[PDB]
Amino acid sequence: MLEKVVIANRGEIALRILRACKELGIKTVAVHSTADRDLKHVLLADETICIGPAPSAKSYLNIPAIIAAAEVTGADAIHPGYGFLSENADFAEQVERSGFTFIGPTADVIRLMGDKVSAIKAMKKAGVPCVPGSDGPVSNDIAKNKEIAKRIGYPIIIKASGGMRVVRSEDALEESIAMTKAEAKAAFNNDMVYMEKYLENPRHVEIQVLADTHGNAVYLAERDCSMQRRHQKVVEEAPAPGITEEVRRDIGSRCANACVEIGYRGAGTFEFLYENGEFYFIEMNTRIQVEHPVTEMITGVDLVKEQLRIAAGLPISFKQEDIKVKGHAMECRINAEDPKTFLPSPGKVNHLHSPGGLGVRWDSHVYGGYTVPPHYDSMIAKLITYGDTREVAIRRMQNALSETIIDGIKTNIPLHELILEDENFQKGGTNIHYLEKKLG
Ligand SMILES: Nc1ncc2cc(-c3c(Cl)cccc3-c3cccnc3)c(N3C[C@@H]4[C@@H](N)[C@@H]4C3)nc2n1
Repeated sequence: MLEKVVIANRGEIALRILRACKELGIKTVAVHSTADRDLKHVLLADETICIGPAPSAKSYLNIPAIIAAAEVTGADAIHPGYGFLSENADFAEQVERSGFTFIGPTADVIRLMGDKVSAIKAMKKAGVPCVPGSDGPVSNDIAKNKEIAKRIGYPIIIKASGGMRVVRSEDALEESIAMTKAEAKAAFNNDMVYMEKYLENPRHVEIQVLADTHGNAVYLAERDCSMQRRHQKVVEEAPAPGITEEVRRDIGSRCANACVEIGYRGAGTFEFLYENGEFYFIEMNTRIQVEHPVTEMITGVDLVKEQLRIAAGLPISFKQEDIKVKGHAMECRINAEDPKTFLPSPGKVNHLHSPGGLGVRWDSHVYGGYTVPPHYDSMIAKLITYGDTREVAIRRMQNALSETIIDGIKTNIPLHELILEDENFQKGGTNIHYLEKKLG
């Protein structure tokens, strides 16, 4: 099985992985930048290796330096966490070919679900409901485009398969496609674009799944990620309000079927749009996500532990029927940023006071005297609460945040406090545009 794992990430996720590894007696190699010598997970690691200077491009995206670090320590596997190289098939390919286990799916399954039209193909095939759309790439024959666009009706949206554009009227279609195409070739190398029916007030609802090398696959309810700001999630909860065991079972089961159809491997998320009682699949994340803890709180599954087990060729430690959703969980992403302008706020944390008590979980690499660096994201902590009901999780989050002291830098804690007392948020079922409007 796995005796030594390279942690090819940083911050809170590298510590989350270290904690999992230590619990299983798996030896940890922490690959780190110059600027990340002082990370909690790095100081707690069994072996450490500087893989290059502060910029992520010459460190955490340094495919050769990480593989090299695996070769030298005689590592068995590599955990890419989230972001960086986690969705990079070329990296996954270079890992498997160099004789190590990539903790996550196989290269050909990453490429497949990385391309959104071919991903959408798979989900239609598995009986999984998708957005009314082009059902494939759209051609430059614009007569044929108007036809599909007028079938689904306006507004429509044009997305890249591997930077999207809302079209409100037929008058602005022809140009609006050729634009989106030309941006992609110059940017993402791939001129391929597809149409969907643009949903104006959807909720963002994600199903968590696990698939193993034994042919088992499970769904672990959903998360509502609707409370976001310009493509950055701010609060997450599980389960998603309004969604029943009946609907959870159905679309949950269909995501589990799909995992097997495509020979999916490890932890993964099916993202959905949710409007007017109906689910519409949009894309799939082939990795562990930031907001995994809220799912852990309501299922008592250790998603990173199962990632390690699955990667070692073990079956998932439990069966679909052993999972029951109990209570409700909230995660506030605590960022070192100005709570109104969202300008990063790096520098020394002088005093940290973590909250605690019943139903309060604190996932953070930050400690008193830790300097939040400029070179990466602004996330410093994930504050997660559990309650028997949505009300208690919210009230518990409120008390937890007013207990949280972070001196020396600004945080978005005042933002979280605003959201948690918002009457619409308390009511629940706020769509994906709510936070932007409220900040007006
Ligand atoms: N057909 C259709 N209709 C509505 C959509 C809304 C979003 C979206 C989401 Cl899910 C969250 C936050 C913002 C948006 C979004 C993106 C572009 C324009 N308007 C809203 C959206 N997104 C697709 C992809 C998510 N990871 C990011 C944003 N796709 C949509 N597709």
